[PDB]
Amino acid sequence: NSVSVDLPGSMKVLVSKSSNADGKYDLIATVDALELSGTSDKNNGSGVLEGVKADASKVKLTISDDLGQTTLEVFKSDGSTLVSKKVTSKDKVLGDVKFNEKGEVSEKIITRADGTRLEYTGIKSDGSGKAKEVLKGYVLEGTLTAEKTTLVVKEGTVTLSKNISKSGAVSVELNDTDSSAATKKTAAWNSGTSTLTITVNSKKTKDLVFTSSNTITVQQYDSNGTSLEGSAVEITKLDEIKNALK
Repeated sequence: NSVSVDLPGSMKVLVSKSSNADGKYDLIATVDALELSGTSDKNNGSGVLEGVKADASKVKLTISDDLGQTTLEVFKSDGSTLVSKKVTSKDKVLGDVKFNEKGEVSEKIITRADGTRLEYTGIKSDGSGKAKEVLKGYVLEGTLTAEKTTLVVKEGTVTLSKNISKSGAVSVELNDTDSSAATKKTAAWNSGTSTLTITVNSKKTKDLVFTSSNTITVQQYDSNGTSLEGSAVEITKLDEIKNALK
């Protein structure tokens, strides 16, 4: 009979134990009560399965040859224009995409392997939109363009801008409208260490590290302004980021 194969994206497919006369394997899957079926020229669970929703929407599940990626698509009833696409890649990152009534990308939610998210909404034909980053304990809000995602935190006269380029590189900057030389914050970004160093009155006050684990840490400098003291503290709420900008 059949063998179960575990799939990325919380799905299972049943593959026939032997091939048919064309050398092909039968595939069966049930995705949220919808039965999908297909035929594959591989034996491991990869290939294409199809079904039809009760509202006549077409559904297709594509499993990459190495079982590393799954793509679950919903189309309009003639199967020609996309409604939604959910892609789990081999790093277990999830891409959740909605399309407008003409099947152009309208909304995209990226769920990282650690569960943090980038939520892109109201996406227009120039790739611009609204953006939100959902971190552990807090949320950052901003905009999207074809060039970058910019998430903004404001505290007093200080604006902190976290940039995620179209390819995923992070840069951070700080602007302060304060004109007093004694209290105005300025800042320098070190991309190599993903660290923003804040300075007040020609002395370093703190390092903000934007880590590869999608967290922010804050570490203070000593009263001189030249060396770090203590240890970095992980931000766990938006208030703590704001406090670092005071």
